[PDB]
Amino acid sequence: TKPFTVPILTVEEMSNSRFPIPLEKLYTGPSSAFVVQPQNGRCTTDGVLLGTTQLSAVNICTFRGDVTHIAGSHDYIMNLASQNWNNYDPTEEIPAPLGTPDFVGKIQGMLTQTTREDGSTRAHKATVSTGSVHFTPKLGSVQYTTDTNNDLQTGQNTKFTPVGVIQDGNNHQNEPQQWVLPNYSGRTGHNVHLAPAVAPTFPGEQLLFFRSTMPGCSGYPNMNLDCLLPQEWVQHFYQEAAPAQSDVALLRFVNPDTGRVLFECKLHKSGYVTVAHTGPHDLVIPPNGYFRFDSWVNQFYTLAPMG
Amino acid sequence: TKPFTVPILTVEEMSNSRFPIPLEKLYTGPSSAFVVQPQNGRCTTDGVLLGTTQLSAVNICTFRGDVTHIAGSHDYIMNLASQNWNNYDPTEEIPAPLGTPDFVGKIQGMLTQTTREDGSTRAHKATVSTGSVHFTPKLGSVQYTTDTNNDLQTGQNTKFTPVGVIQDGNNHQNEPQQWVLPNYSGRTGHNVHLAPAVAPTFPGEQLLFFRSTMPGCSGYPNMNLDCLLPQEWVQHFYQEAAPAQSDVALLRFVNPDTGRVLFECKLHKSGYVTVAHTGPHDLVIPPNGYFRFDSWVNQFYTLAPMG
Ligand SMILES: C[C@@H]1O[C@@H](O[C@@H]2[C@@H](O[C@H]3O[C@H](CO)[C@H](O)[C@H](O)[C@H]3O)[C@@H](O)[C@@H](CO)O[C@H]2O)[C@@H](O)[C@H](O)[C@@H]1O
Ligand SMILES: C[C@@H]1O[C@@H](O[C@@H]2[C@@H](O[C@H]3O[C@H](CO)[C@H](O)[C@H](O)[C@H]3O)[C@@H](O)[C@@H](CO)O[C@H]2O)[C@@H](O)[C@H](O)[C@@H]1O
Repeated sequence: TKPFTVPILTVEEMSNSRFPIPLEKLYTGPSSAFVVQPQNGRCTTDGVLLGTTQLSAVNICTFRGDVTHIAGSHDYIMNLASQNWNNYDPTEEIPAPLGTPDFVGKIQGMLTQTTREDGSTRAHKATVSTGSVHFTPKLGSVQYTTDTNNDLQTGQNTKFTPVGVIQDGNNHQNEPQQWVLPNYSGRTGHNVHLAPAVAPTFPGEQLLFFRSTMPGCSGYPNMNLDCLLPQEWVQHFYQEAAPAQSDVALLRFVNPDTGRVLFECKLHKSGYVTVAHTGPHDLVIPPNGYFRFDSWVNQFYTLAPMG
Repeated sequence: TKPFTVPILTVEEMSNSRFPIPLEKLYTGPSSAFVVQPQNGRCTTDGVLLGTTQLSAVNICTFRGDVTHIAGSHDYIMNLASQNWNNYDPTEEIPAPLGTPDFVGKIQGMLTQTTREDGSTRAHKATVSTGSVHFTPKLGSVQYTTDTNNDLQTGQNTKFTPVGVIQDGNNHQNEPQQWVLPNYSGRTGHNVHLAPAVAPTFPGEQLLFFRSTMPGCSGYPNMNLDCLLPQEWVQHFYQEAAPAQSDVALLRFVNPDTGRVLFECKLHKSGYVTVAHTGPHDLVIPPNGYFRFDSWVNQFYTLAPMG
């Protein structure tokens, strides 16, 4: 049978699947108090993409299309196009355009556009609030608040490149809310075709998150961003498409230097990881360590307590 | 022997290896009038990374470190740290920090920083001119021109996220110059440990470039960006590390739908591609097509004319 495997990349050599930035560390903790249902970075070990997950690490949280000024403000409406600048098809059985951000927050970046006729270009700092009623990706439109009100032109390809997140008001780190999905269709209707919510079912286990620190652009934002799978893992499963021989793949985090294993964990065929541990914990790992698929096991396999 | 292969991704599903943006099209044309010696996106089919090439698609053209204001200006000096925020080692036998931009141009993006003590954050538009004498990556420092002169703090992690390129003066598209390497050490000394220059040696052949359109942020910039290998190809060869059985791997661009081949090309073990064609040409390809390694051939193999 097509042997299953995970890439041999180290945590720092990989990218976060929920925002275009590299992974930084591994984190585990209880999740019973949240609804863990991210839409980006979702894929079966079988290679089946889920939610709004797409292959490009750099295309996550980016938008493309054309814009029109909101008279009397420094705001603009962008009529979305697909990443390749083609028409966006709302008919597809997906939650929203692939790569759409999957959390409620204020993402700041830059809008850039070129005038086809003469090749003149321009850029403006802008922020898109995913918690806003005007955040309607699925319907084909999103809104930005910018610093300008006269330089962006109508009917010209425009792109939004994400940089980081901002926060307002006292009560620091109150936003963004990484575990709260935005309303892809606004008030027009509920979210559709979502990748399922995830939770550790085996007693004594907790989810293992691949963590990054989203850059902050203003205020006191909660910058923690946890994904269920590194972007390269999504890329790998997709191309390998190896058949899962059980519902659980046993992985060992090994140090290529010493050749020794640090801990083992469960990669569920559904596309998420759990370890045997109770309580929040920032994992200390050798910079050169990586994951290695060792064997398929039963869903009733008890993991060696994490260390 | 470990069978050699290239990823099954389509052009649009892949990323440019010289700037954090997706690939858009395939381009070929004469290169005898230029010095094709890019440092990013360089890797042997064997999996040996070259120049300033690193694995992360999102880390290309990004800088990390701390900054200090240049009194009397809106400029800042950044003392570089490695991508993981650790000390930058100038001793390494590399041209400059992995991921350093490899072309002379004015790259605009945003500097973001967080104050460790209270978690307050800030962001400012900034541009780094790689043709400036102050562009000294290899020495551990680069300079930015910004829109502020009082909000960035000293001794605080700061990151530069690239967005696009700008241009000044009449004579449009004069810059950037994608084939002109910047002086990594400034005037302190010549560039060192460069990946070799590349050129088609076989009569009737031209290099095959993987092209993207860098977003423009101001003026009339030449936005064309050609890399020798998709970033995922670099990632793939690195992990696969399959032994080259000849100096030339024959690839066929195939359409997974019709199952038919469009054209064939040469992937030199050194890490670049050539096709049989004379003159500039924007390749028209089926959106679902991809490359497939079919066989190792002699360096004297004549390619079927490209179509
Ligand atoms: C927490 C605080 O956030 C930033 O300040 C914002 C402020 O932004 C503007 O003013 C600052 C300093 O005067 C910089 O120039 C920014 O570039 C400006 O955009 C506004 O968003 C107001 C609205 O209440 O709140 C402040 O907190 C940041 O610049 C500060 O350094 C600091 O991190
Ligand atoms: C080619 C031209 O480039 C941009 O204009 C720049 C200009 O930028 C400022 O002014 C414009 C319009 O007044 C926008 O507000 C920008 O956001 C500003 O930064 C400067 O760089 C000057 C210096 O000569 O040159 C202009 O060409 C762009 O905004 C224009 O739309 C246009 O594409």
